[PDB]
Amino acid sequence: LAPGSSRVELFKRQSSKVPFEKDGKVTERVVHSFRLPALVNVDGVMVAIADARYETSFANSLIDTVAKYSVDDGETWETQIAIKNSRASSVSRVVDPTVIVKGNKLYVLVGSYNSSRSYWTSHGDARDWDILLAVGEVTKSTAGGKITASIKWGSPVSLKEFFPAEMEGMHTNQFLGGAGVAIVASNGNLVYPVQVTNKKKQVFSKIFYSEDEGKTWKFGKGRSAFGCSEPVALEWEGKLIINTRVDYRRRLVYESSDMGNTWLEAVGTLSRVWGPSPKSNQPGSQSSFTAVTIEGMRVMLFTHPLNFKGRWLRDRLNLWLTDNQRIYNVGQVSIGDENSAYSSVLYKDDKLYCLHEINSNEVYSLVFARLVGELRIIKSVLQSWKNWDSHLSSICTPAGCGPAVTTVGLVGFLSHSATKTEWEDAYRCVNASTANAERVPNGLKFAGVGGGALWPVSQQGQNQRYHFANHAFTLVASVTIHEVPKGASPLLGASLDSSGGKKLLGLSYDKRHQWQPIYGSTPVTPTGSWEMGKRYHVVLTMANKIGSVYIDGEPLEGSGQTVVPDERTPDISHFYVGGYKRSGMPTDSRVTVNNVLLYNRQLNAEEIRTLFLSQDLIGTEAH
Ligand SMILES: CC(=O)N[C@H]1[C@H]([C@H](O)[C@H](O)CO)O[C@@](O[C@H]2[C@@H](O)[C@@H](CO)O[C@@H](O[C@H]3[C@H](O)[C@@H](O)[C@@H](O)O[C@@H]3CO)[C@@H]2O)(C(=O)O)C[C@@H]1O
Repeated sequence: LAPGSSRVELFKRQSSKVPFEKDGKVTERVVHSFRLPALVNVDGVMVAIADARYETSFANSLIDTVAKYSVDDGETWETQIAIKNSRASSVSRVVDPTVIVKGNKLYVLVGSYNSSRSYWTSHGDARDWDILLAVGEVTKSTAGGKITASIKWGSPVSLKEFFPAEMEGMHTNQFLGGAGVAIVASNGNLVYPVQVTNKKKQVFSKIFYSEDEGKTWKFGKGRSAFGCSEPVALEWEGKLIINTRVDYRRRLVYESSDMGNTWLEAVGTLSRVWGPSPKSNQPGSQSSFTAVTIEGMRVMLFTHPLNFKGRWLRDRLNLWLTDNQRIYNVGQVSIGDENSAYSSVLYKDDKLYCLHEINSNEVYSLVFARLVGELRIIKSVLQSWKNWDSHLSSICTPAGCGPAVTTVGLVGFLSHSATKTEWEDAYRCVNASTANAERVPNGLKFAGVGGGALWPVSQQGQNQRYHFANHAFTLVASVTIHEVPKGASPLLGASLDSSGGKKLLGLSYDKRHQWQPIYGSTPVTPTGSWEMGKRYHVVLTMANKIGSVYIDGEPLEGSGQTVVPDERTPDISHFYVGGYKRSGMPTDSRVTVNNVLLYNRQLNAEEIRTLFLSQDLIGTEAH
């Protein structure tokens, strides 16, 4: 928890009681575990919805949906049962509540099971299953001098009549909400991302939405890949962004502009960025994923555990901030090495909160954290993004001012700031590591075997913010060569392996004063010419499996070659700059590199020309 932040145990395992109703009697009953947090704001009333697992944290056991609500931002709370299960057997349960706030209403979607002790995706059919929607109406009152609220929960209604028996290529089995908090779209539709099974026991995600305040429901025609569960969605620039759990794999993220009729993997931004464990080979998790406006900027907040422990332990709940370009790790929200899987982040009245799980020995509580320090960090980072974008956008570029320098898709920028071992991203998300470097205005001067800088791509590890580069990127830099090399030496490039020896796209320079652009593993043809001590502007672009190399705004002869040779998607290890930064590679690049920009798309000709013409205006030095 960041400085100034704090928490309390709000739903306290084996301690907190809830009003358990059975056969007309209500009794305050102790709950073993509380899971499945969903924290929302209903026009001033904070509401925390969760599972109340009465007897055990085992999934297939007696569970009702509990709600705690507060009109004083979490200082005090009232408790109720929002949805009771069928009471059919000792393991009857309403499960994985998924919440949408609209007006003064809470719409809560839960699966319902009567007697199965088996995990839901193992069921061969839906004999034990129903899908229920309950609506809580929140009413406020200023009775007695102080603010009060109450929530009246309606009886649950089954939505099973809206579930078709067939979908493309399949027979349906069951579905559940994706857990946590869903949305109202800008057109008013209630939108639940749902996880669905078929009769082959495959799981996949869909959009399940209502145009009439929840009276009827429809499925979008499209779907995610099989294997995608617990989807969580937000709306961004007219599209739904659907972020999915993939057990034992990297999280897939999709975009849909048509209420789920068509799904496109978000390969250029967020898909495959987040891994469920250090080696992305462990179970995944539910994630909070919301779009909020902080100091005038629309951004997304995302949480997921790092899960160093593995299996379902899911320690180290982390918070992430992104503007759909840059992806910043705000930090760890949970404390130390506690197990802390599911979470829900709420931004209300310019204050940030998180309701999340803590698990010791499979006994779960929900803690309620005030994210004071985290909001401070977020605001600072957003200020930096806004300030650098404004700086670049406002430069009067050379002819009357010509086209503005583009900041659309600008993800990272290495310029004047550097420490002894790192070249600092102006956007504060991903620094490059360095060796044998000396600080110069707006960049670094490198020399010697092992020299250079490494801007990690897959080397970022569990969370890969630059995964987009495997699909498209532009890498831009100003360079000056100080010594004619003995053979061919590297200057800039994207490497597929850790050494730099297997390149996707790169630029080297040689002893006959020629450039050596490298297109994948294609034979290298030297071309053009450069002069020692003269500064040049370099652009590397890749999109649609084609790589190009520009020197001083102009493509080298023969550029625009295929660099992705087959069906496999590249897995770039890193960008290398000014050398390989590998003592094991015997090359000695003696060069200065300044102002390295990374974009998540292939820049157009005008944008490249503008960067070339403005290369001496973009640096961070004076600031
Ligand atoms: C309806 C439902 O079950 N929802 C829970 C989901 C799903 O089970 C999951 O997405 C698979 O469909 O996941 C959560 O529950 C898991 C949690 O209870 C852990 C606690 O250790 O156990 C997981 O089951 C494991 C079990 O631990 C293993 O020993 C072995 O039996 O495999 C099962 C695989 O299911 C539960 O899946 C979750 O926390 O991830 C929570 C939802 O309530």
